[PDB]
Amino acid sequence: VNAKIVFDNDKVNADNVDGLSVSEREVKITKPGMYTFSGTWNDGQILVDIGKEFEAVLVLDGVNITNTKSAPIYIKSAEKVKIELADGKDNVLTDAEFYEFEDPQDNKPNACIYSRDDITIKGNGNLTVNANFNNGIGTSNDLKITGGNITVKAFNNGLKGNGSVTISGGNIDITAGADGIKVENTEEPHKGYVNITGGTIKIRAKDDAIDSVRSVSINNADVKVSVGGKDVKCEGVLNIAEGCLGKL
Ligand SMILES: [Gd]
Ligand SMILES: [Gd]
Ligand SMILES: [Gd]
Ligand SMILES: [Gd]
Ligand SMILES: [Gd]
Ligand SMILES: [Gd]
Ligand SMILES: [Gd]
Ligand SMILES: [Gd]
Ligand SMILES: [Gd]
Ligand SMILES: [Gd]
Ligand SMILES: [Gd]
Ligand SMILES: [Gd]
Repeated sequence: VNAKIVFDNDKVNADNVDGLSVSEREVKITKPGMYTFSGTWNDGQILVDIGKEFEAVLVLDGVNITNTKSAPIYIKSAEKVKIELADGKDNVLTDAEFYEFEDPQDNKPNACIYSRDDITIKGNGNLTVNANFNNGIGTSNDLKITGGNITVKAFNNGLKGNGSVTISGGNIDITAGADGIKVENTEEPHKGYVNITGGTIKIRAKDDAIDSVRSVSINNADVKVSVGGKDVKCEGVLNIAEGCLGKL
């Protein structure tokens, strides 16, 4: 699939394609493929539920999505979803201060962009994540950022990858009420790690800039921080190259 979706405040112009569904506050994707979004949506959620064997690309091509009850992007199931920031385009995602859970015992989603699965953010374009509820970009598996001009403002943690967080490129600017980057998988093999191999990263955080259980690696990157806690909190191993971690 290769679908185009355009929001104009309270109208949606979408291609008719397999598995795609547009409701009042929901664009639901259930088949693999590419989905390109643009325009302003006053109140909505992009919901991805395509199964653990399938992949999708969400191309943000100048979108401005607010959600008054939940996360603007919720990936319920995928093998992997890639988020692509279109060259020269301003993408803004704003979530609610308190999420409403239709099953009031659920606490997921809990991030402005939340994925139960692998997510990769890539591209030359711009992304601003206004995360009022909890975390900014969150996944129960591995978060990867390979590029983009990415600004996160988070009530809790900026980037949260339970499995891992990898940053190999991009211009990333994080403001967090707790940790800038947080990883917590104590369970799985070769998880619980933060790996920064490129890019420019600025972190202002009331607690730690990077908080990881098993490992933090930094090289060939420019990481500048301002923290209330520690620059790097990690009881595991630290492989940090000199001249990469500094103060903001
Ligand atoms: Gd309504
Ligand atoms: Gd696959
Ligand atoms: Gd598989
Ligand atoms: Gd509100
Ligand atoms: Gd460019
Ligand atoms: Gd309500
Ligand atoms: Gd549920
Ligand atoms: Gd329900
Ligand atoms: Gd998963
Ligand atoms: Gd690039
Ligand atoms: Gd993974
Ligand atoms: Gd922390």
